[PDB]
Amino acid sequence: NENRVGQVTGLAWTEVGGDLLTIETACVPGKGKLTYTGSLGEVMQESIQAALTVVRARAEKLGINPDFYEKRDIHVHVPEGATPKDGPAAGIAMCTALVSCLTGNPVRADVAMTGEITLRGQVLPIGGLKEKLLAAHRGGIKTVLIPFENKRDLEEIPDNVIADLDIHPVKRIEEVLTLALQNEP
Amino acid sequence: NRVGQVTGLAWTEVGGDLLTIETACVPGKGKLTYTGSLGEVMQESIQAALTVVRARAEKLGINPDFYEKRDIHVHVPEGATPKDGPAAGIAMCTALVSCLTGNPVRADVAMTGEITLRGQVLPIGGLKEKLLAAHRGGIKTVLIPFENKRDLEEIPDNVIADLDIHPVKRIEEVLTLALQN
Amino acid sequence: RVGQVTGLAWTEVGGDLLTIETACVPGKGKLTYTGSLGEVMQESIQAALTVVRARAEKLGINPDFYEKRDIHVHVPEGATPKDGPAAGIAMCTALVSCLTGNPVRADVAMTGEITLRGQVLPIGGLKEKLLAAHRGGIKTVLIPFENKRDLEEIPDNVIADLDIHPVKRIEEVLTLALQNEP
Amino acid sequence: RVGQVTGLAWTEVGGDLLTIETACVPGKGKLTYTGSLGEVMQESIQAALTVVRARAEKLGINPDFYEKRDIHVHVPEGATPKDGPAAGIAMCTALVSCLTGNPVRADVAMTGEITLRGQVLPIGGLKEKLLAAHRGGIKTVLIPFENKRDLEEIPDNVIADLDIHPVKRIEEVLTLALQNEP
Amino acid sequence: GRADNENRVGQVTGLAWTEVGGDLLTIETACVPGKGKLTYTGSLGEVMQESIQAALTVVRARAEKLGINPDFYEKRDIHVHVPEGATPKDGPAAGIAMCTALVSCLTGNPVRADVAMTGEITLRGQVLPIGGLKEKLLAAHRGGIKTVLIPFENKRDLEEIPDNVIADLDIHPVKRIEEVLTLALQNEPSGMQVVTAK
Amino acid sequence: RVGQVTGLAWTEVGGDLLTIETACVPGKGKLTYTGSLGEVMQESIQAALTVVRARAEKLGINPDFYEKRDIHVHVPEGATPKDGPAAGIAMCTALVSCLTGNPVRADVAMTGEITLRGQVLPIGGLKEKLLAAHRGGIKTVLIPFENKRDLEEIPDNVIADLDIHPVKRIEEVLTLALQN
Repeated sequence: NENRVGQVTGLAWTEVGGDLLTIETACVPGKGKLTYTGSLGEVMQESIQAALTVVRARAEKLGINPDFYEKRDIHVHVPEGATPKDGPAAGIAMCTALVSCLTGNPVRADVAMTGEITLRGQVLPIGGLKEKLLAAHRGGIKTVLIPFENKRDLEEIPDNVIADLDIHPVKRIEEVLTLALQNEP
Repeated sequence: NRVGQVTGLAWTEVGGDLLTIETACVPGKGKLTYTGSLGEVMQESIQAALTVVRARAEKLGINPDFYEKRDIHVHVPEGATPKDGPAAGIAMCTALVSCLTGNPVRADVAMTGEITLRGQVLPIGGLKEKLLAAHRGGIKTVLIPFENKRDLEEIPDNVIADLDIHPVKRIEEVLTLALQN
Repeated sequence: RVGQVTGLAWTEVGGDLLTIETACVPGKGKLTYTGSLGEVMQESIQAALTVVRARAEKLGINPDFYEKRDIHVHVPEGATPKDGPAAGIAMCTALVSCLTGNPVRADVAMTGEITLRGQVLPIGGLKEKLLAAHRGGIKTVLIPFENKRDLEEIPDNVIADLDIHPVKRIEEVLTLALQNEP
Repeated sequence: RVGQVTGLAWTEVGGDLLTIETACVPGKGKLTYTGSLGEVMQESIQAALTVVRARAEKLGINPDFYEKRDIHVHVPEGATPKDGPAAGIAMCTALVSCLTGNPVRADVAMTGEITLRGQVLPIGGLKEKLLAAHRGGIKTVLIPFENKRDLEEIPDNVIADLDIHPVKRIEEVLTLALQNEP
Repeated sequence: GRADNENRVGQVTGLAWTEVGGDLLTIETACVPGKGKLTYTGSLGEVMQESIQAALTVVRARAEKLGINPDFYEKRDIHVHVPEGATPKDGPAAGIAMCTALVSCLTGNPVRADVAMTGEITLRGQVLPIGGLKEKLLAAHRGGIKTVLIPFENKRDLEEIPDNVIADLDIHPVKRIEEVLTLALQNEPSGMQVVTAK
Repeated sequence: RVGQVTGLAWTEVGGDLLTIETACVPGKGKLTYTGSLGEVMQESIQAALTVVRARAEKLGINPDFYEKRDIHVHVPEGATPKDGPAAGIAMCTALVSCLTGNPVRADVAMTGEITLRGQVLPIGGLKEKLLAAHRGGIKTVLIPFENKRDLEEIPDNVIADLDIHPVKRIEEVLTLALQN
């Protein structure tokens, strides 16, 4: 269960604003079906497809059998089930959760992350960084990964929050995985 | 018959309410049917519950090929009454496990709680109406999410007195308390 | 009389006499339902089918029928909207009849919601349903046991002419409605 | 003549002459229905197809046809909306013709709703339907048996020119409409 | 010559309705390795989509006579596309053009230069009359189309079309798909050729 | 196994400069397309894919590649509504790149509608597109040949800064945009 379920703390848009989200993924023996649930809007659904494609494209580099998708079913779920969520900001979290699940490489505690993923692996800036970082801070998150191009937004963040968080701006998904996973992918 | 049948407490168009959840599992090719005027959030809770079972199949004594060899139908009468929300999550999981294992559900048990893929039980809303419905249904044991403990403090001690309430944190606790074997 | 059951269920005109048809031809397990059916009525067809699949062997049906038969449930008149769960037991009865070749009694009408456990749950609009049966010249009507008290709000002259069998379970329905002992 | 049947059913302008086409090429069981058909008309095609499957053997049709053939039902003119169940017996006839290579008689028109049991049910707008048939130079029209009474609301001069066959069931239809005996 | 010709395979000028009026349609088809899939694109309305379905069925029913093997056919995916991609197009009037394009694509038989066509297709291969003939023929004339195939039942509608447009266009009224294919394709599509002498 | 090409195409918000991404991963012939795409743009992806499929052999691609690959076309930014046919040639280029492993020049952007016959059709809003290319720091821009007329109304500073190549056909696009 835990073994077959990747778990990542993302920061992304919910109906009442940017918030901490626990992104869960299961990767059970199957035949290649992708399921995704959690009152997800279409942009967020599309971010999951992109995140899965990034992993399929890089399977060999990640030490994953390149034909895993014919022998796995994947379910991405984002509780709370009734709360509407949307937008692309959970993309790097989805990718991280999937890699974790497919490799058995656990996700670090005390880490949250926000950022739009692309098929090429680049991490794109997101909006509402202040709201997101405050949520991480309130939630007792120690380390936050943000898109490199959101560095400019750190200025508007209250000083005390900046001091409490360990903030890593990342350009690419390789950096995200190195920082977020317990072992070296 | 108590196999595959679980009393859930979850939201209905006629108030936060009691749900008689039915499941059937027959030899098939792996098709999943869910019926009973279920809203999208409730349908998703079924998918989540089923994934929990798949992830834990061997530990649960279920053949991990059931997804390929069994057709599963989840149905929630009354057929015309709209039902929705995530609160039947742990009941869906319990019903599925029971159906797949032939392990009957205990009489006079109901449960309410949102399920996650990791198996943690999350708090729900409208606890008072759910327990009221439980009380009128002659339920004796009710499983609720651990975080709904505080909400008990707004509930008539009449109802509290006649119910054996178990706040649960995880799905394993649920299966242990709900199943006969 | 095989694969044909007289049900009483809601239509756009109101609760009415309807002939539920079922065909179970050679195929690979495909379900089709037609007849201007609302989603609640569609779901009742699925529940009815699951009841049969779950009890196939005790019903005298080859348990692996569902990968060697295609099934079409049709409810004329094709253009008249119909909905609700009240044809459930009729759907189940028609499926059993079609799959076993046991003809359905033409003197019998039935109404009732079915559950996967094979319980018969009470319905609404009993008065309008039983008036339709009477006007149709139906002698015997099966109703859900919990609808017995609703009989008191239907004219006694109509009820006096009807042989009413309140039922709790699908086995009672099949016993009363099928020409031959299942 | 093969796979083409003259029907009478509702279009946006009214009940009128429909030419119903079917093709049944080798394939793997794809069903396509075109010609701006409304949902009720689409369901009548499904009902008609099931009637044929249920009687395939008796009609000289191999049972495996739903597995071996792609079937396309098309009703020109393509842009004209059509709906209702009154083309049911024509759909059934067209399918039987196509699947057996038995030519349809071009002097016959037909209207009627079909059931899975192969009964022919009464339809609406019989006057508009027969006027169209008559304006169209049709000599023989098959109508549902229970529409006989509706003939008396239609000008006698129109009815006098028509050879009208009331039918109760599908095998009558096929015998009257197909060139060779089915 | 080789280049121009294969650039005419699966390419047909139809005359049918667009949001910029009854106009010229450049219909394209590609037949590539596949599994029997059909795709159709080009901001097509439902009625036009159905005419493509009917056109394909016509081709399928005549596969033997057209020398298209089922073996080959089920190993192919077909994509019908009608640029410009964003312009809405609808109606049944491109039916015979769709059929011509499909036959061409599947048999590698190049469409003749400077032909356009309009007509509703039926499963029996009949060409049914269309609306807006004038505007369609105006669009063909404006485009320097030399030869236009139209439905036989539309011949009566030619009286509203000016003398010069009738002068510049070689109009062939057609009753059946067989006539359309013979007139539109470079090689005779139906049946082997038998030469007789008196 | 991800191809990437800079396209100029219509968006509801922000600039018209986009990165068209295509992945071609082990699969069984499924097409996925994402990026808040309107229907016309979705269709342009299908057209681009078919162009490649029809020319596979000549492009150095196994003709039956689609049996064993899945293709995902994604157009960031993911939440930006975008539409129109103008990314067509970029989509074609990205697919060829992905399937051959030939990288795309990053200093090149392109705009144009693609047909199945491989012709490049003119597009609208050339001015907004070239401005986005200019602000984006793009050196070279491929535009449809029939759009040349439209260059007359572009700022001279933009004209002076950009290397504009009008193109008529997909083969011209490929030789200009692909590196090797």
